[PDB]
Amino acid sequence: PVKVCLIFAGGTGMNVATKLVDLGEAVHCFDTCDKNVVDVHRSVNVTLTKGTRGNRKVILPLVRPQIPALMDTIPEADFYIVCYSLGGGSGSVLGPLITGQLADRKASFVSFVVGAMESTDNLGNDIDTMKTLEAIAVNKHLPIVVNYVPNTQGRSYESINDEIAEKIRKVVLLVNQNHGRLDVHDVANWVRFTDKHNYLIPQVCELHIETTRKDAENVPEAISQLSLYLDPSKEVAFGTPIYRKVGIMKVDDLDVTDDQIHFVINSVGVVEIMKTITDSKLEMTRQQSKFTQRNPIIDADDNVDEDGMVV
Amino acid sequence: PVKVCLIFAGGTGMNVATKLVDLGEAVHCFDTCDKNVVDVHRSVNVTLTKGTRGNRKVILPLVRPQIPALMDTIPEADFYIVCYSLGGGSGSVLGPLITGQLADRKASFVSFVVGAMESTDNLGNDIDTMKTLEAIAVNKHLPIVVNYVPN
Ligand SMILES: Nc1nc2c(ncn2[C@@H]2O[C@H](COP(=O)(O)OP(=O)(O)O)[C@@H](O)[C@H]2O)c(=O)[nH]1
Ligand SMILES: Nc1nc2c(ncn2[C@@H]2O[C@H](COP(=O)(O)OP(=O)(O)O)[C@@H](O)[C@H]2O)c(=O)[nH]1
Ligand SMILES: [Mg+2]
Ligand SMILES: [Mg+2]
Repeated sequence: PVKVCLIFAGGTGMNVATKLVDLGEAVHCFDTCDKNVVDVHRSVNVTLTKGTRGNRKVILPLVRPQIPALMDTIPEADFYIVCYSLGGGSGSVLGPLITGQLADRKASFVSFVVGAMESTDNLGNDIDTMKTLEAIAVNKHLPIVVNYVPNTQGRSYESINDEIAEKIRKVVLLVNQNHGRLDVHDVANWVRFTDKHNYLIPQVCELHIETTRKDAENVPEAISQLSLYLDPSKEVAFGTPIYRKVGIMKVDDLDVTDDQIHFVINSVGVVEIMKTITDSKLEMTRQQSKFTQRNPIIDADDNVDEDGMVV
Repeated sequence: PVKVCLIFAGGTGMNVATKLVDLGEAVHCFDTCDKNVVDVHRSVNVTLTKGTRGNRKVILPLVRPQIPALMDTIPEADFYIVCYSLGGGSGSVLGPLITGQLADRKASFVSFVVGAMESTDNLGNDIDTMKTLEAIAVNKHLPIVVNYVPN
């Protein structure tokens, strides 16, 4: 198995992938067409589904039978990262289907998902995709751990994509197997926390990636925590998580970007996130909903034929 | 399927087509006679209905049975553009009939339609043709999306 396999789906996933092409063979991209394929993608894996050239209900029956074929192109790995938009038609279908397959592999993985906010279609898709991940968490009895990134009004997709790529790199660093005290089994039991803590409920959880003790301590109701420290003198057993582990980073590890990084999983935060999306959409729809069309310009007097022709 | 097929109907459609002849094979023109056919049209498709050499009620029964024949000359495309005057007799009949057929293809398309303003005949035709498009939108359960340009 490789150390980590990175999986990207849909346009948003393709776009984020462009920022991670230096990871090469470890990167696997999937989409239903080539609208988002650019030259830099030659450096990574790209697979497009057949017969599929925004509506998830339409895309699902077309792509479902192809999933096994997609999975054969994804090597066995010690950890996976999955990335896509919750709000489109392709990423939000391919992403969760592949995620279900990773759960069947008994894999350790996290996802980076975008809350798209443009339209009621985006918002509806966001809701259905979050519900999808919840259903998968239940059906596979496994936490589905996601770093949720909302497209906040006024912020460029470029900016958001940059932030996501930088977080993905921290996870790639986390799982690089080069830290003192930190095992592949330690990582597995961090993210698959219900395996050994059977009294906990598998569900959609959030991943919070923080670079200070203060920010990490402020994650509410933390369930499972992993901390990396460059200066082992700064290690402090803070917070109240059920599961906690620490790794010591190496100063000659060129990928070490920060002095300490905390990866905190909780789940009592997704609620609000969803509420904000529902409330925001409601307000927007209310302004556009409150409509009142005018009366028909044609009366029962006009002679209209079967094609609606009035001659 | 081609990327886009452009369809023009009636005199106004023929006239607009002359400005788009560089698009060649993608352009398909239809009329009931040749009053608006000029040399540059050789570069595109032109089809004239049979037995039809301003009154829409008169033109409709003549052209309706020929529509299937017209549609066979229009390739399957990923998108269509339709263009005609709302206010004459030929464009405002051929245009919407072809539009109905495109709806049956489950096609994606938009139209460019002209609001003719010369006479009460033009204005009456404009009204009846807009109503036609509304009836089609309802019957085919599809938005009929038009860029409206008043003279
Ligand atoms: N953060 C971010 N959001 C995007 C990007 N592209 C599109 N979006 C938003 O995500 C939604 C889904 O787009 P996309 O991922 O391309 O859809 P898909 O290809 O069907 O999976 C769009 O409607 C936008 O609101 C991107 O590059 N970054
Ligand atoms: N914008 C524009 N309007 C036109 C043109 N030719 C005619 N019209 C107006 O549109 C009406 C219909 O003309 P036309 O399209 O030739 O009728 P049709 O051949 O029966 O479809 C005329 O009565 C004019 O008011 C044109 O080239 N451009
Ligand atoms: Mg797409
Ligand atoms: Mg004419």
